[PDB]
Amino acid sequence: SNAMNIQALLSEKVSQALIAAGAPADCEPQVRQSAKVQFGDYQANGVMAVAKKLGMAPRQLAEQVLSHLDLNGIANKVEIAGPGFINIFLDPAFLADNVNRALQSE
Repeated sequence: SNAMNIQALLSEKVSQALIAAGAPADCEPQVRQSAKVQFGDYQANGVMAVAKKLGMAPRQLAEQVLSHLDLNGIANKVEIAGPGFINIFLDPAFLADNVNRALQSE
């Protein structure tokens, strides 16, 4: 009944989906708090570097990562923007629960 670190969780999961799509095991998803509210809560910005190393189009890779990424229960919406940014909008019930877990015992 212990809370997660959301950014670290998203990083782990984007990292795995990148690896399933062909990324090196030590690839960096570059998950950061979204730059603007219209880009969700977090963005994964590391697809373009991976795509280049792998010699492929970054939007093509991004779509591949999404086919491996399962954020049901966690994100209400996962969108691809520009040259393969991944924009993640959290489930409000997930956030509220995670925060209730963190403060449980308060």
